[PDB]
Order: sequence, then C-alpha cells, then structure tokens
Amino acid sequence: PLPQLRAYTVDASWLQPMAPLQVADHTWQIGTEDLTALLVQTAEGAVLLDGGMPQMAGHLLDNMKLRGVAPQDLRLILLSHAHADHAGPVAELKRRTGAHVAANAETAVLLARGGSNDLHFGDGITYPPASADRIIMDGEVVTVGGIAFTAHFMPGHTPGSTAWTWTDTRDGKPVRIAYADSLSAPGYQLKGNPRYPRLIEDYKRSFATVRALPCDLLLTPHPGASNWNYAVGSKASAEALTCNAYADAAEKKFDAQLARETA
Amino acid sequence: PLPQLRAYTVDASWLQPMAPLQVADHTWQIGTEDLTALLVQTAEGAVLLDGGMPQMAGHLLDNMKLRGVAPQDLRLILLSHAHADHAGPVAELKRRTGAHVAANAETAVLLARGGSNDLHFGDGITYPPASADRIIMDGEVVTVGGIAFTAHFMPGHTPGSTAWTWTDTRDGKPVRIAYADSLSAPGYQLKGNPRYPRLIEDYKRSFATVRALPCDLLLTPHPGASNWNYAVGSKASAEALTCNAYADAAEKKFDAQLARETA
Amino acid sequence: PLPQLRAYTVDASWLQPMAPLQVADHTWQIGTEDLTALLVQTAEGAVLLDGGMPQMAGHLLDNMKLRGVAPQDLRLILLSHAHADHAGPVAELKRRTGAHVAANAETAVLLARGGSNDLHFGDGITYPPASADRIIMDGEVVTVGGIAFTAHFMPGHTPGSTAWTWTDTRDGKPVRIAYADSLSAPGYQLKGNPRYPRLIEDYKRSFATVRALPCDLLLTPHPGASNWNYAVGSKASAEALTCNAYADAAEKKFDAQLARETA
Amino acid sequence: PLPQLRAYTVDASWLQPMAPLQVADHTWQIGTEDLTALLVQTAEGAVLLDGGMPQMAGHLLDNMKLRGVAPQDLRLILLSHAHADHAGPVAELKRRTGAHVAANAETAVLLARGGSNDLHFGDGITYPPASADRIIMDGEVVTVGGIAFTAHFMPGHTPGSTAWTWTDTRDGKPVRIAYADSLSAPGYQLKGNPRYPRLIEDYKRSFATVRALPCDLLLTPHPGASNWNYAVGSKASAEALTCNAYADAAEKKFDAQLARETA
Repeated sequence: PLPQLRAYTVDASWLQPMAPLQVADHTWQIGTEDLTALLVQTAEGAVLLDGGMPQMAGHLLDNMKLRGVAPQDLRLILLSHAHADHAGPVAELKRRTGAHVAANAETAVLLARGGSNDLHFGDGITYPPASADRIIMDGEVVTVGGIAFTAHFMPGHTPGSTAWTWTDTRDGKPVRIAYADSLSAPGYQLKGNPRYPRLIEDYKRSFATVRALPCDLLLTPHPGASNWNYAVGSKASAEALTCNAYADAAEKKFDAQLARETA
Repeated sequence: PLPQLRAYTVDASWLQPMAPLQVADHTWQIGTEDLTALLVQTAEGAVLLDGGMPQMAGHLLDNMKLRGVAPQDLRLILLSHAHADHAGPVAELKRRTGAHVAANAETAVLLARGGSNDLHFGDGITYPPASADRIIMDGEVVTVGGIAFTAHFMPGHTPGSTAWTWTDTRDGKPVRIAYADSLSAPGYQLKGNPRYPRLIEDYKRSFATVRALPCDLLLTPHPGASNWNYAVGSKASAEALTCNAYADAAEKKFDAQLARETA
Repeated sequence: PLPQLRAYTVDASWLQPMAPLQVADHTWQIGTEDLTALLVQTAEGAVLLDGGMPQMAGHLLDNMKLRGVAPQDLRLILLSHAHADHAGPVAELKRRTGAHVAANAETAVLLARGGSNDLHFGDGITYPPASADRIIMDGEVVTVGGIAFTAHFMPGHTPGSTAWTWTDTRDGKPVRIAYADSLSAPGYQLKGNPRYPRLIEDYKRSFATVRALPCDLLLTPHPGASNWNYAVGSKASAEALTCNAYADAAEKKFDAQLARETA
Repeated sequence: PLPQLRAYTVDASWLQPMAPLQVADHTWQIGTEDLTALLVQTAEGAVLLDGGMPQMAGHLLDNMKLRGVAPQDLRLILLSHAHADHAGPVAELKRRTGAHVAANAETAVLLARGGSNDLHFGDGITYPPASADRIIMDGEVVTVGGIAFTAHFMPGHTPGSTAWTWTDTRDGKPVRIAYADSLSAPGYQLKGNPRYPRLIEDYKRSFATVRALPCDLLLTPHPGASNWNYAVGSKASAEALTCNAYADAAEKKFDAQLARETA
C-alpha cells in the first residue's frame, strides 16, 4: 500500500520542561531546555515570543501561572518564524487566552496554512493553523505596557523571519535584548531554487541586518545557536555569543554550504 | 520529556490503489479499494467527490490521466465531510489542477483549519488546510457540463456532512446516484456534549433525510458502509444497500450506543 | 460611462448617538437611538453584542469609557447577524480592543468576506471584513465572568442569524433577557430562490424557535421591531413586545408577503 | 447625526468602456480608456493582469468573449497591487470563471481584507474581498501555455506592488513587455510613518528595480503614467515612455514631494 503518514519526531531535550528562568527584570524563559519561549511581564499584560512544539501549550500556561500571569492576562503573541517547532501551540494558546498574534505578511500566510506547502519541507512538518490579527511592517514598533518591541526583518530561514528587539532593565540599569531567528539553511537548495529565486540575496542582507542590531544580550529560538545553556540556571548566559559572532559564524557556514552545493 | 507527536495510522487496505472502476456512463471510482473517490466526466470538464488520504494526490491524478482527464480539466471538487481520510489531498489537488472547492459553511470552516480543533477528535487528526471557493446552501444545485448535483445536508458525523445526488445513465437508461456521508458516531459523546449540544437531534433528522433521498444506487465514503466491494470489479454493487437499509441499520446502532452511554 | 459606486445610505436616526441606557444590573445600551449595541459588564471583563454602522466604532468606545470599561477590558464580541448595519465596526473594534469574535459557521463566512456576495443583496452593502475567533454551535454556552450566554439559531434574515439569551438581575431579582435577530424578509425572493432553496422552511422553524425562548425581556437589533424607544430613557421598555407577539406579528407578515409573491 | 458612508468616486474616463486593443500577438487591452486590463491568450488558456473598478466585471467578460475566450478558459489572474481601482472585480471574476489568483504575501493579505485597513487610506477605499490561491516570491516564474511570466517586486505604492515581465511576439519578431505598477505616493506621509517605517528605502530601491527591467514596451495600470493613449487605437504606443524615463520622472517627483514634506 501507500506509505503511512509520518509525524515530526524531535530529540527528547526539545520536550524537557523547565522552570521559569529569569533573563531580565521582566523577561523570562518559560519554554524547555532546548526551545526558547520568552515571557515579558508588563504593567498592562504579558507578551509571549514563540511557543515551541504544538504539545507545549499546557506547559507554557503552567509557567505563566507560576509568574502570576492569568490566561486572560496574555495580550499578544510575537513570532520569529512560523515553523512547527516554534509556532506550534499558537492556535491553542489563542483559544485559551484570548490574546492576539502579530506577524508580517510572510509569517501570516505561512501560519494561516499551518506550515504546509513549505518552500523547502513541503507538507512534512505541519501544525494546527492560526490567523494573525495584526500585520507588522519592517521597523514597526509594538508597545505593550510601556515596553516597546521593534521588528527587524531577516528573511532566509523562512521568508518571514523577524528579529525582535526591546530594552529591559537588570536591577535598574537598562539592557538591550535582541531575539533573532535562525540564520541557517538546513538542507535547503541555495542556488537556482524555483520556490525562492532570491534566497542567496536575502541571506546576505540578513547577515548584515543581525550585525547592526542594537543588542547587549542575544537570544535565539534554539539556545545552542547563541551558546545559551538553560540547564545551568544562573550561568546560562555566561558563554552567550554577540550579534557579530552569531552572524559571522552563520555566514561562514552559509558560504561553505554554498560552495559544496556547486560541486 | 513530553510525548512525541503521533500521526494518523490507518489500515493497509485504505492505501491500496486500484484502477478506475466504472459506476455509470460518467461516474468512476478512482480512489482505493477502501476509500471512495468519485470522478464524474462531463462535456465541459470533470468533477471529483472526496479524495481520501492526503498522500493519495498522485494516485488520483494518475487515474484521471487514464480516463483522458488532464489536470486542467478538473473543474470542481465536492466534499462529503472535511476529515483527513476523505478531504486529505484537497489542498494539493487545488494547486496542481486549478479546480474550485464547493462546500457548506460548516465544511468550509473545518477545511480552512485543516481538521484541527475537531469537536470530538481535537488536534489528533490534521491535514493541510484548504479554502472553499463557493459556499453551498441546503438543496442548492451545482451544474457542470449539463450534470446537476444537488446537495442534501445530513449533520452528524461532522456538522457539515453533505449528501450529493445526481442522475446519470447506464447505457441510455437513467439512474439516480446518491453519495451520502457516514451516519456513525465513532467514540462520540452523544449526550450533553458541550461542543455539540444538539447532536442527537441532528442525527435523528439526518436518518430521515437519507431515507427520503432519490436514489437508485447508493455509495458511501467508506465502501463497506454501503456493502460495496471494489475488489471484485463488475460485481461490486451486487450486495449494495438501499437508502432505507443504510439509514435503518445506522439508527439501530445509534440507539444502542446511546443506550450504553446512559449506563 | 459605467455607473459610479453607490454607498449604503441610511436614516439620520440610525446615526444619532445616545448616552448609555441601563437595561439591567449589568446590561447597557451603548449604541444609538435606532441601533442596538448591548454592553454586559462582568467581573472578568465586558461583552459586546452587535455594533451597528461601521462608523460607530469611536462612539462605542466613548460609551464604554463612560461605564469605566477600558478598551483592553472588552473580552468578547457576539453577533446576531453579519450585516453592515449591525456588524460594521467589528473589524476596527478588534484592532483597538484586542477582543475576540464568536459566531457560528454561517456568520463567520459572511463576516470574513465583509457582507459581500450576499444571498439577496449581492455586493450592494459591504463593510470591512473580520475573522471569527471561536465557532459556535446551536445551543452552546459561552461564559464570561460568571454570566452564561446561550446561542439559539434562527436562520432566515441571514443563514447565520443567532439569538442570545442570558439571565441578569434587576436590583437582586433575576431577569431573563433575550436578544433575537430580525424575523423579516425585506425584499427577499421567498419561493424558488436558487441561493436559498429552503428559505421558507427555515423561517417557519425560526418563528417557533423565538416563541419558546426563555425571556422576561426581549430586545432586537432594531428597537422598533420589539417596540423599544431608547429616546424616552426610563420608559423605554414600557411598550416592549413579548417573544410570542414578536414572532406572531412576524409570521403574519411573512405569510402575507409570501401570498403576494405568488400573485 | 454621524456622517453617512461615502463611496469611491472617480472620473468618468475611468469607466469609459473600449474594444479590445491589440498590444502584441497575444497581449490585448480589454479594460477601459483610463484603466489597464491586459489579456494574454495562450494555447492552454488565458491570463488576466488587473481588472480595474469592481463594476467592470461584466465589461471584462464581454471583451473576453469578443476574443473567443470563454469564462472557463480564464486560468489565472495576476495583480500589480490590491487597490480597488485595479483589483476590484477579482472576487466576482473568480466565481464566474473558475480561475486562480496569484500574488505575493503583501498583496494576498491586502486582497483578503478587501483593501480595508490601508496603510495610508484606511477604510476609505474598499472592495469585495478575494483570496489568493498561489503565493509568489520575488523573481518566481509563472508559466501558462508556454508563456513565462516573471514577477519583480517593487514596493512603494503598496507594500506588495509587483511588476510582471514576459516576452511576446509582433508578427514573429519577439518583444519584451513590462507591466510595472505605479511609482507615485499620492498624499502619503513619506517621513516617519508609523505604519510604513522604511517607506523611503523601498521607494528608492523600487526606482532602481524598474530601470533594470528587461523591457522593449512598458505598460502601467494607469495609461497616462507611461504616456499611453488607448483612444487613438493604433497610435496608442507612439509616445510611450521607457523604463528609465518612467523611473527617472517618478524619482524626481518623489524627491520634490519629500522636500516639501520637510517644510
């Protein structure tokens, strides 16, 4: 017979729950040890950046209750990119919290079809669809409870990959936080791709965009990409990379993969 | 860690491809031996009723080419209900054929979210989302190439279950074909369901709707439900049931399941 | 040349703003003197039923601020039907309040295309489109802050017309409020309508549905339909009709219009 | 009372119908004398670029019948930008022809909400919503009947403005046709726009994109923008501009308007 449908299987560390880890005075890591889900607590509600796997919806709500954040207090959901391992529980979180989802046009159309018809993965990695409530332009500022979030487009991993920057505090003194999406091309066809003709040009420009980001502290959807280690608690950001080191190491791998593809 | 995502696993007979089996002068079974996918060839294009599993998209196009039906000749896609085992390849068939999808409001909203947030199954059975192009009302007539299709609402299995009736020919003499959805409640909570408060009333009315259907030849999305056997070719409709026998046997099981639920 | 686009022109009384008029301990009329927009204040947020004309968005927010209801306190928007003169400002209210919209499948698909492609009016009466966040079934209960709202389907005016019932208080003693949609067919083709084949059957059943509604106090999207007069303030409900009188008078006009159509 | 809704009123020349005007061996102007609606007839169907005002749906179908193009022969609809005066009848054309709509993400999200919530015009200019069937990336090639269409992004007038280029013939000898969107900012706030923070950068890059377009014959959604005159028939392209002259004149006006805004 025809082959059975195969689901998205990941490592066991991507689904290992952890307690809320503090990043700044209002920024908390409430995801897992290998998936970043940031919670920003303001005076007029909470903001969530990414969510992880689709089955992490209940775990995210439990950590929000640990921080004193009721479900109806979640006001907005921000996304780096609309893939299943980071925008999975968005649909379920909208129903159980009443929040809104902000994303650009490319992330909105990919989120609306549940990651299906992917430019590189096809229908292999899908998740429940969700609709975006506010369309975001490049450089637009989103304000929730006095905390301003600025969107920075960085197409490559997905056409709608977006980096979010905001200024928090660390016991009074300010700190610039940058949450940038992945800059990798896992198994992508880089040259002459019919679905993404200008893929190389968007990666090169995104490398420069990440370098110029105002950032004192960098975080990525996968903690290992920015040399974070959520398991060691207080010393999690000890070896974290800079925006230059994160972009320089990404461009060196992109050039090597682009060279091997030629051969 | 959290449990891995589990996909929809079915029997091997649901994915066993078969050659186009003739039902009438213009009606053909082009699905598998355990999944019904009807092809109606007209003078101004072709019409497809249901599709089966999501991975059956390539198999459906091959049988259409066997009948001399080009991809651009598929004009319309009709659906009984928007579940994965029967509306799976709808999204892929729209891209590769340029056809339109007609469905009622309940089937359109379930198809738009890929079967997720199901009233009884939740997110356990999902598929790539698709958007309906024409909304159909109860009793509305859809005409393609002189062949009139009449929609008959029969809510129960899904809130938007629809039966389609049309008149074909069998070597000149006419024949009334009825394609009715399933009348079963597999594992449903029948009494006091918060997601479907009037589930019992819709099943009772749907039982009467199927009995009154103008039908000389009955077909169901699952061939065993109407006692069809696609494997024996010409003698496939030898033991096929009537609309009364199909509805009477469905209501007897519904009453028994409703009685066991009380206990 | 071709004719210019003509907009939806209404009477001056439909756009005459008024102060919040109290209906019960938690129910307030915050629309205009000829358009009903109900505000239900609970302990965990506010609920809005209908909105009126699209340009009434600013007026609705001002009356909510008069009641001490911040924009972020609006939690849910309920709709009777998705026409421009009652679901107009829904799209703008979602952006400026962060609320969610609950509606059935028929109201959701009509709201998603902004009232265009109407079964009887075509594209003559349009408004900014909005997407529903929660799909509601017949008889489903929606709870906000301890106040339960029950949806009652009554198709006719639109295929997704819904009546909402809830129990409030009047200085301690309870009162059953029923917000039923219009039961009129203004200029509709009642017999043999291709877009709505079973229009007569849905009107007859909706007449009986309104009679059986649990109701001590009836309100309609147009106040004159239920003999309300918002201009006289405290004596607004003095001449209000019952559910029987409202349905009996509607069925008598429907039979007369159906008889004149035959001629 | 509140102000009445005001519709989109245009000049009488935008609604002045005209007969099919030939541009190349397969390219025809089937719109009006002041609105461009291009019809490309291939061996495997027809392609339509833009449509004009919403009320021009019937006029477009009549000219298609004059060219021997049946409604079911229209295979694809391409859009320059999703404004009412050029994407108006898209929703009605989809229902009456069965065609598909191809657009980028920005044009798809603006077309899905009927031009409402415009970045500069708000809800002042709306039209019936339509859904895109295929999402197009920058530089992607769309092939219909052996004629290849290449999309060139040129954001500015709208965030999803797209220029389409294709090679036709003029009695055997080939000719490169370029259909570029408007490069004007009518009444836009150019500096410090919250809804479009990087508006100036997108206009500057779009000016350079239009200059480098492979083009022997340039056409614009408004004929006067490229110095076309559909009224004089055969001598319509006598004074048509080049891509350089069209972009140079657009950048000179943009710099002047940007200078006056500073004052």
